[PDB]
Amino acid sequence: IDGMKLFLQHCKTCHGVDGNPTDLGEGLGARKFADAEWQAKTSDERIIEQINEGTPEMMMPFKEKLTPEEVKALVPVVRGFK
Ligand code: HEC
Ligand SMILES: [Zn+2]
Ligand SMILES: [Zn+2]
Ligand SMILES: [Zn+2]
Ligand SMILES: [Zn+2]
Ligand SMILES: [Zn+2]
Ligand SMILES: [Zn+2]
Ligand SMILES: [Zn+2]
Ligand SMILES: [Zn+2]
Ligand SMILES: [Zn+2]
Ligand SMILES: [Zn+2]
Ligand SMILES: [Zn+2]
Repeated sequence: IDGMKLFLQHCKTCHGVDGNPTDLGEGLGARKFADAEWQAKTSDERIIEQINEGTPEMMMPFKEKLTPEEVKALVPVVRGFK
């Protein structure tokens, strides 16, 4: 499982690789991942739940597209470690 490959396939269109939302992402309500305060206050579980369930009118759920292993592999990408 390549976490970054999954991110480029499924997430990049709203959350850019640099840790900054795209124009589309920001319009829907996304904020920066590249933020020390956000990273410090956000648990892995919150990240996993967000990928799994999304947010109505903002982010689609990915639970029916990705396995728990694949969702977990995305955590160190969101964290900025690749
Ligand atoms: C645009 C249609 C999006 C795609 C594709 C992905 N995400 Fe997203 N995400 C989007 C918005 C508008 C928001 C804000 C909504 C909210 O309730 O916070 C988000 C949010 C996140 C978060 C934040 C959770 C938190 O508690 O702050 C994470 C960690 C996140 N999104 C990750 C993520 C991943 C890994 C994706 C690919 C599988 C992905 N998102 C797709 C918009 C969009
Ligand atoms: Zn890679
Ligand atoms: Zn895929
Ligand atoms: Zn997709
Ligand atoms: Zn980002
Ligand atoms: Zn802005
Ligand atoms: Zn900050
Ligand atoms: Zn962690
Ligand atoms: Zn819990
Ligand atoms: Zn709990
Ligand atoms: Zn919750
Ligand atoms: Zn939310």
